[PDB]
Amino acid sequence: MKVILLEPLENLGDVGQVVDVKPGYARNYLLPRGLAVLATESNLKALEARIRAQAKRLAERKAEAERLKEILEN
RNA sequence: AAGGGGACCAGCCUAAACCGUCCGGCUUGUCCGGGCGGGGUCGUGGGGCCCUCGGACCGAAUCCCCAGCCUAGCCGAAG
Ligand SMILES: [Mg+2]
Ligand SMILES: [Mg+2]
Ligand SMILES: [Mg+2]
Ligand SMILES: [Mg+2]
Ligand SMILES: [Mg+2]
Ligand SMILES: [Mg+2]
Ligand SMILES: [Mg+2]
Ligand SMILES: [Mg+2]
Ligand SMILES: [Mg+2]
Ligand SMILES: [Mg+2]
Ligand SMILES: [Mg+2]
Repeated sequence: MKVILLEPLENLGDVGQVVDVKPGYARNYLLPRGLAVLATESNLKALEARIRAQAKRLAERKAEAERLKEILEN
């Protein structure tokens, strides 16, 4: 069963990552303890949009600076 | 059971894509979800979206009126 981790988890996987666990594990431990969520299409979308939105504001800072290399350094 | 002969005869509405709107969530949006509206409905496959061209008739199973019908009656020949 595919779930998306909400946290780093000892020898399972890393936050945001999509892993495969026994339905029991997911339903009766992972999900109830907030540690993960079903890899539904609908919240697979969302994880993708977060990966997307983080990657925007990061490469957008690696540009706000690189541009400030141009004001100084000259 | 098909098929043949008959009775009757009638076909429609959606879900999804996509577009819009309100509402809610927290893991802030190019987000996810729920309501509503638009769109769409099919087997020669149909639809959506994007180009090109083209730009009145049909019509209810709903509603309204009416004929007709029912719920009392009445006239009715000649010892
Ligand atoms: Mg048979
Ligand atoms: Mg027959
Ligand atoms: Mg027949
Ligand atoms: Mg008959
Ligand atoms: Mg939705
Ligand atoms: Mg929406
Ligand atoms: Mg909606
Ligand atoms: Mg087609
Ligand atoms: Mg109808
Ligand atoms: Mg009499
Ligand atoms: Mg008499």
